Amino acid sequence: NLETCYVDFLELESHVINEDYLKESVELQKLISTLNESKFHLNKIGIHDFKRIRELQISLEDDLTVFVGDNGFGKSTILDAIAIVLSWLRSNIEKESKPGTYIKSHEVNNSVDVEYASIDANIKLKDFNTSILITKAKEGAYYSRNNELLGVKKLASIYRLVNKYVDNASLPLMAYYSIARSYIGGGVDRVWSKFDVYDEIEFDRNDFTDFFQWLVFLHNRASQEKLSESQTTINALFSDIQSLKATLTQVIKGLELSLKEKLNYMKSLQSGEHKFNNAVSLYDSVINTILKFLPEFQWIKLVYGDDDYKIILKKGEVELDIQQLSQGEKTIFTLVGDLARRLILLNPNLSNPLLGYGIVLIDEIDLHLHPQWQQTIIERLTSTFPNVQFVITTHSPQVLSTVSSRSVRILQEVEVDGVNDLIVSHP
Amino acid sequence: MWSHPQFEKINKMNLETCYVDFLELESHVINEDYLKESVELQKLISTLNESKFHLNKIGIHDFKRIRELQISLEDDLTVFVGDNGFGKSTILDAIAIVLSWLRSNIEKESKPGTYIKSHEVNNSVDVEYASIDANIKLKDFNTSILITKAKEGAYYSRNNELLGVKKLASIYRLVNKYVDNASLPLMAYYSIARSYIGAKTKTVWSKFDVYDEIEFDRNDFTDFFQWLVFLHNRASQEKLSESQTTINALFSDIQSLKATLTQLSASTVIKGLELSLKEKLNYMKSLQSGEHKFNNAVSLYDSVINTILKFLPEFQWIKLVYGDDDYKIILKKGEVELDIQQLSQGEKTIFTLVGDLARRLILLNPNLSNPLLGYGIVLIDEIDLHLHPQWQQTIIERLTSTFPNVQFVITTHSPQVLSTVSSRSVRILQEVEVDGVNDLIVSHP
Amino acid sequence: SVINTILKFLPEFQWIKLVYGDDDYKIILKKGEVELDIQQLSQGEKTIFTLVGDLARRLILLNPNLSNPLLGYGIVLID
Amino acid sequence: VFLHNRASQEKLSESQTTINALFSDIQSLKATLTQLSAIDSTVIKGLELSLKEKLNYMKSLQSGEHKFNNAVSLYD
Ligand SMILES: Nc1ncnc2c1ncn2[C@@H]1O[C@H](COP(=O)(O)OP(=O)(O)OP(=O)(O)O)[C@@H](O)[C@H]1O
Ligand SMILES: Nc1ncnc2c1ncn2[C@@H]1O[C@H](COP(=O)(O)OP(=O)(O)OP(=O)(O)O)[C@@H](O)[C@H]1O
Repeated sequence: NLETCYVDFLELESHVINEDYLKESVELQKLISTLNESKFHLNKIGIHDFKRIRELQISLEDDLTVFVGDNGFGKSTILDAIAIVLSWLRSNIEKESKPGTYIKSHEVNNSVDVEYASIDANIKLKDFNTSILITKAKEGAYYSRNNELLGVKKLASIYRLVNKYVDNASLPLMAYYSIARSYIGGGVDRVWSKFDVYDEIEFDRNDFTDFFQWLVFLHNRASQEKLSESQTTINALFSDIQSLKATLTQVIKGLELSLKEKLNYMKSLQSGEHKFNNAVSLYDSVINTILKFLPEFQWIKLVYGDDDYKIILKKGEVELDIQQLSQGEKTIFTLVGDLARRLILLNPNLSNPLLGYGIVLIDEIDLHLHPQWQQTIIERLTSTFPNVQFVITTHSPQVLSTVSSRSVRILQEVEVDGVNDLIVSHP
Repeated sequence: MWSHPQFEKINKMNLETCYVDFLELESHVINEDYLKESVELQKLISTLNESKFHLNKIGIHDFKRIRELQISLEDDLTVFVGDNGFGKSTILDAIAIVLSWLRSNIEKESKPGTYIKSHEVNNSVDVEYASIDANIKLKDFNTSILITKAKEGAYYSRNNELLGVKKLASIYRLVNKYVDNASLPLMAYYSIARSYIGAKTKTVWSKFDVYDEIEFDRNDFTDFFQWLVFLHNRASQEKLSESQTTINALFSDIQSLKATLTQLSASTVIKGLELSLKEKLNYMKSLQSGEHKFNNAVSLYDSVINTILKFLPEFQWIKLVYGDDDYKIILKKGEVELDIQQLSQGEKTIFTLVGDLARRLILLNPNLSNPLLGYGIVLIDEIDLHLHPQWQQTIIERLTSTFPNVQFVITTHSPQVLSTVSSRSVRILQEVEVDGVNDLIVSHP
Repeated sequence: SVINTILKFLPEFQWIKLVYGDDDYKIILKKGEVELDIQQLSQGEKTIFTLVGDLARRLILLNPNLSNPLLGYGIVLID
Repeated sequence: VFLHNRASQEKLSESQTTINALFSDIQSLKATLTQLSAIDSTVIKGLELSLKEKLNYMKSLQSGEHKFNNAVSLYD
């Protein structure tokens, strides 16, 4: 009983003092164990008078659900509705009563019979359950019923309290890869990471530059920490900060920020972990993860020259930069790099960081891929990220031909009582 | 691009000889009426009109991945098939590069075009430069062009050969000078950046606005909207005025004829009324719209609308409705009216592609009765973007049927389209290691 | 009503109309036996044009019942 | 504003000691720039601009001995 354990722990800590004993309290350890055992899951969702859809109840499996359908059959509507539902939970977790995304005026059905739009959802964590309803009526109409957010604020409170007690607490990933994952840049060829700053970022993705910066930082940490060649790094950083202070005594905001950065660098001794999951292990895991999806290439490196860093790939007998790749490997490299970036970043305690929990939504999985790549992408993604839940869409038969019978949902349009309505089915 | 004393040589009827003869003749006569009525101008115009634009062959050396390779293109349709990383795009950018210099030299002579970027040359140790060559055949007239760039760090120079393009462009400008509504060729390129699609109140439209850039991106969609409403209001102006008078009088005669059907069918007054109706109908048929096909207005607007509706069989009609402060395009799918922002990605892609092609063709050929029969070349990359297999099987034959005098170059990715293409217009790319060096080859089926 | 008001203010013209040509569109004014464009007018004529246009627009919109809307009441201040 | 402030110096009857103080401040700024050059591009550019301004002020002070320009006359 997660709810009972949470209530008991809150009651015990509320009428107690000496936060040190609160940390030593077995209730917090039990809560942490219960949270770790629990796995993120979205069991079902109901849609009412949203866009083309007029009435629908959908249930999703534990691992992977794929919607196959023709053009104009509401495939993207399902993803947009799920994104809307997840937005409120994300906002509540990140900040106190943070407003989320609403339902736009044109989202409601165009028929004159409908007066309001509503979305209902349910989330299950092992044994605990919760639900949420979001509504938005039409223009110029009474009975403006409101939305219910008590359940999501309940869920959120547990996570924020757990992260407050333990600074190493993990969090669930929620991300959404839309059609926008493609641009002229294609997610490539568009000051400091500040160590780790947990990102409750928007589910969509627009900028990959962070990836580059973050990587550069991981490489510098890898060289300095595991390969030594730094001596008394903390003392040297403190001396650099002292010289900065002397220069300041002898643009002011920039100098102060640089001094704070020097102090943060000098805090490396304060951090002092050098654990089994060191920087070089993370670097090798990232590189081998990317190379798993690109069998043709041989090795990837980061070359420093002309006071700048660049990425070098080897194909056959010719070395290529990053600008010279095609769109096919640009898409795969960007998507995989961002997904593993978030996994490695939001779970700083696991021995193998690619084992967290989350939910990922992908639209049009088969963009810029030849059939040979289309026959094996889904198995690679499923095997690589085991404890994640995927929701993807596709219309290419080559994608569907290698999918199990229990994971495929087919959309159909059928006219009942003179009105065409969308239905779903299993083979 | 200059004059000569017309060296006799041997008798021939080449387009170049007519061009030189006209240049020699115009250097003597001063009156413009004689020049505008001379038989040499008529010969030059007829020869230029009956000739058909057609790119012949292309060769690539040391450019991007391709090391050395030559292709020959059919005059109506060609398709390249391959996997990722096989240089499908490289050919298209090579053709766009060579066509840019011809585009530039028509606006104003001695104007530069597009060069080779410094990161396109091959990365191998033994390379020194890269080059591209091409050839354009106007029935019996042949031109060629070479573009090249030396690798950075070398100390040996290379130039470009630009005699052919300058000479060909001068013919087009000379014909455009002495003819009111001369046509021009059509060149376009639909890159993979059509995804980005999603004022000062311009009042003047001309055929030289479509020559600003060869590629399609961003503001062309905006201008298409401005152009469309301009067409619609012109139809309204023609719908009013004297066209109403003949509409009303004929309707009155129809009513009178209907009355003759009634009243138990009732010379004299009947003969006079019938004669007046016959005279009015004869007068209206005599006008024949005044300009007939030339008047356009309604016919052009409906031709554009029906052309767009040809690719979307599930829709009924498209309308332009004036809101209180803005204009709106309204569709109707099934039994529900739709807006342009509420369409799926596939229908948006087809809408933009067909609308842009129709706008370009109509703008470039004003004199033709049916503007959809112009010449030119069109390049398309990955035709199967956001399209289900049902639409994949029929897009090609509809594109070829709607525009029958336009050369097409298309690159594809899936076997669904390959099931509906003739064997004479398929080129298949491959990778083969020969003499210890990996290289790309093209094989006919 | 607005067009007739402007025509009444300036009797040296004959008619004003908007013409959609084959490749453009423009406003045409006829005076005597000459056709002129709206953009050939000087600064003074444009100032008078917009002043009378706004005054007529307000007077028409304020008296929707009178047979001749140019017989309203009010006060106008010009600097 | 600038024209007025310069005339105030003439009213203040600033001697060569002001020039010496400005030169000392310029030397200190140069020393700080040299120290910062070792182990902030915008800061370096700002320091270079300030040093250039100080050098221009020193040249203006030198030109002041050559009958100056009578900034009070320009103001009037
Ligand atoms: N308010 C509305 N009322 C009625 N029909 C609507 C409304 N909004 C959208 N539609 C219809 O929904 C259809 C599908 O739109 P939608 O954006 O859901 O595409 P989709 O099929 O999910 O997308 P994709 O092809 O990317 O999978 C459109 O053809 C449109 O006619
Ligand atoms: N300078 C270069 N030297 C060697 N190879 C290069 C160079 N520049 C690009 N390439 C090669 O070009 C290949 C991609 O070429 P290209 O984009 O034409 O192919 P494509 O995948 O068929 O095209 P698209 O997906 O854009 O339609 C890369 O795999 C890379 O090896």
